[PDB]
Amino acid sequence: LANGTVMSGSHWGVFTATVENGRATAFTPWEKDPHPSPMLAGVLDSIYSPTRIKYPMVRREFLEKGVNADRSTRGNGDFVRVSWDQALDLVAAEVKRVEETYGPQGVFGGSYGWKSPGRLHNCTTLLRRMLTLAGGYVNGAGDYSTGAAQVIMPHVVGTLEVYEQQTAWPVLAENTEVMVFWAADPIKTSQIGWVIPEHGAYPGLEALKAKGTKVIVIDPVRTKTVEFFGAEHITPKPQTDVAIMLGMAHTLVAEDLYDKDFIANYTSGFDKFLPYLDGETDSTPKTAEWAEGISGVPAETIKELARLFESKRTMLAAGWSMQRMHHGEQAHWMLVTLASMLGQIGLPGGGFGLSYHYSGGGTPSTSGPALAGITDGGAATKGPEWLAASGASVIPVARVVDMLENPGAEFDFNGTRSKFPDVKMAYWVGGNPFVHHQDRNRMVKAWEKLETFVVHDFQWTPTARHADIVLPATTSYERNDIETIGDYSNTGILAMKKIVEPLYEARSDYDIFAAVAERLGKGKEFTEGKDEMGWIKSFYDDAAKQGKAAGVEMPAFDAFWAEGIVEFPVTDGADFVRYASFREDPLLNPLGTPTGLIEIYSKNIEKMGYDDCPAHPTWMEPLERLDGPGAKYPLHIAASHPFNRLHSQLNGTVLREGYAVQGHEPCLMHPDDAAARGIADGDVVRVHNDRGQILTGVKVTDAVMKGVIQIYEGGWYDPSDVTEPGTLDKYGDVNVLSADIGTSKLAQGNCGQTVLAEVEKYTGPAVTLTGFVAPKAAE
Ligand SMILES: NC1=NC(=O)C2=N[C@H]3C(S)=C(S)[C@@H](COP(=O)(O)OP(=O)(O)OC[C@H]4O[C@@H](n5cnc6c(=O)[nH]c(N)nc65)[C@H](O)[C@@H]4O)O[C@H]3NC2=N1
Ligand SMILES: NC1=NC(=O)C2=N[C@H]3C(S)=C(S)[C@@H](COP(=O)(O)OP(=O)(O)OC[C@H]4O[C@@H](n5cnc6c(=O)[nH]c(N)nc65)[C@H](O)[C@@H]4O)O[C@H]3NC2=N1
Repeated sequence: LANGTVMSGSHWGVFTATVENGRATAFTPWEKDPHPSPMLAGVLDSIYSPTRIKYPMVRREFLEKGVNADRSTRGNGDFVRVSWDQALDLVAAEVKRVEETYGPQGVFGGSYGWKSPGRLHNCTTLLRRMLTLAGGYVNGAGDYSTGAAQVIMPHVVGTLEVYEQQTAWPVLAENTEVMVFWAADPIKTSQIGWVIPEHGAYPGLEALKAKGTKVIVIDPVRTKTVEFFGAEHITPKPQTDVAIMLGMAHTLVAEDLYDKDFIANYTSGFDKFLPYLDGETDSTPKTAEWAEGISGVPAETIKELARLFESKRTMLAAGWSMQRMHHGEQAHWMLVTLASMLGQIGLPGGGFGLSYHYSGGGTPSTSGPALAGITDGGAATKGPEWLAASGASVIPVARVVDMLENPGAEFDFNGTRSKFPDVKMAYWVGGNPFVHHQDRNRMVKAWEKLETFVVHDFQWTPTARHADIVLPATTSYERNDIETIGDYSNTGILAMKKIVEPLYEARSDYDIFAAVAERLGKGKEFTEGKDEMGWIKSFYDDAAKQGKAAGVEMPAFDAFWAEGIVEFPVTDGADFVRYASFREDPLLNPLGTPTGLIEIYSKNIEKMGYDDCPAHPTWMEPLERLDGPGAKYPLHIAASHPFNRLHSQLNGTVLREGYAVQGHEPCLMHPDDAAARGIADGDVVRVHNDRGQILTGVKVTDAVMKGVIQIYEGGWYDPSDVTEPGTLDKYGDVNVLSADIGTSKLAQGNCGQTVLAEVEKYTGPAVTLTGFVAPKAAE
């Protein structure tokens, strides 16, 4: 049995594993990581925990009755263990049956999810590679993170903006005087990366503090970002940020402070927005006092902030929770409108940035080459012959339950109309929709429309528990791969070396899909005649050739593999100022909008005629909001990202012991809200509204503002009885309480943070948690 050390990486960073007798026993952070995540110990434990999936399983009802199975019992744990050969034969026959019977519109292959990094073992791209060979599939578009912002930005500034490099951290340290974290908690959300993280935000944040820059945080919760800086903390009622921004803009106009020259030369449509702001159009001037009545933030604080931003070099760093809500498109559109009025866009240290809290945005980029990986093949095909009727081949990701309930119905998206396809099977890998999607009770019933549901994962999540066919995948630590370090920085390239042998009967997603492609008669087309190391070497060799051209020297493949990593040099990346060339000469360097300027009023959006997405930033009432007129429930739930998980990942590990309260997901509650209900620290409470009910464990703190409770997304849904409609969730999946609606007709984004509920001390019968041990038949 092996003894020794091996270096690899993950969504949480680079590390060295210690192996003793063939088992990994410690993960130690990379010596060059400036700020390792405390979640690394849970990553190691996820390889071996009680919920690791050991064998291929088929739901007993599905095995016995196929398409005639009773579909309401999915999730009760009644599984049968089968051999790999039987399982692969069944999956392959079901994929082919559905493709022949219903066409490519019958298979949903969107499979949204965070999976693991790795250019070769990219389970979702491998899924689409196989489905392409099978005849086609319906895909998803956009994502759950910036579903609204990524669609409105191209109409305002011309590009996506949210996933683009920010003005560099060192430029901010030398030039910014006031830094604003608006609906952003960079300390919390910078621990992970899509590719391997370099944790570049931490040194950037430390340099701002050492310089004594004034930091302001606008967030209903007193986060570690607030605590690290001793920041001035503004706490708006959730979903009222647009009203605050309008009251700031109104103040800048009334006191005649705003930058008229910036507005005149770099923007379009401000004259059509002004009348709205002043109340000429609706008899309601959007003053600081009007904003105070909606948001609860004192009118004079709103005014002082507006003056301060106008007089100092200010960076408006905004996060994404405020656009993960009804009418989310207005939040960042109004933010950019406010930034335009301040006139600092394109100056070193000023303007705005939408990715300082995500994957190291602002960390200086190197001059290295880009690494490429396996593809789904669609780019070199001639896929399905598609046409309306059968419906759209792509849907906005968060409309997956609407699609299932309304096959053939039309939906709007960014100015076009499309039809939902009639899906009969879904194949999910690397994602956990029975945790990540909204309105769980609705989704549970809608899922009965699917004949067949196949899932691959290495943990028994609620999604795998609901499958008809469950196949055990390996982790990244049981295979070899290659990946970039740094989504924006491109710090280097890492060899993700195998640490231990595959556990139990687990197989990589690549091997499972290759075996399904082989039964479809298309094995060589899937594999390309290459094995694991052959694929990895060809990605490396391609990057090395690109590197050569550009003057970046890289070692041959085997020398790179022996070292385990290659790092690239930073040339001018540390001086990058976003929008500087636009500011310097807007005629030579225009934005990619219809006018070539920042569009405060959009004629294009005006033509779409959407009632829920007007042609300029607008305050509109959401479905439900804290203290809204006629609101039924009293507390807003901040259903934000978990500090000690990556969404649902790591919930079934030893780290859960450090935050669970009586075994359940924690609920943070203000002392006065607790006292009014007779709730004490540590009590189990029932959190409920008209869509669902869950149990959580309370931690009483004044870190959350009064009227707000914090229950993070990601908890593993553990239903008392899958056949009972609206059954109680014993663990605390906050998406049992959210509503499943689009942000607007423009983007159709999810509204996972538009949530109100009531809380009461739980006094019902004691409950047994069953989500963190495998189903009995899977032991
Ligand atoms: N540790 C960690 N775990 C993760 O699961 C994780 N997920 C990653 C992903 S996939 C993404 S897309 C990014 C998401 O990054 P994003 O900015 O969406 O993160 P959230 O945790 O949803 O919200 C950030 C802050 O917004 C505050 N907030 C909520 N509602 C409001 C509001 O109405 N107004 C204001 N002003 N603030 C509000 C919350 O209290 C929270 O502190 O995080 C990434 N980083 C992650 N880190
Ligand atoms: N209410 C609410 N508020 C929110 O703020 C919120 N955030 C949204 C956001 S921004 C996103 S990005 C989504 C995230 O939702 P997402 O489904 O991406 O969440 P994860 O828990 O990372 O699911 C990843 C799954 O892939 C598995 N996996 C990892 N590697 C592999 C592999 O190699 N092979 C296979 N077969 N499986 C693998 C993991 O074990 C895990 O179960 O949540 C969204 N949901 C949200 N809801």
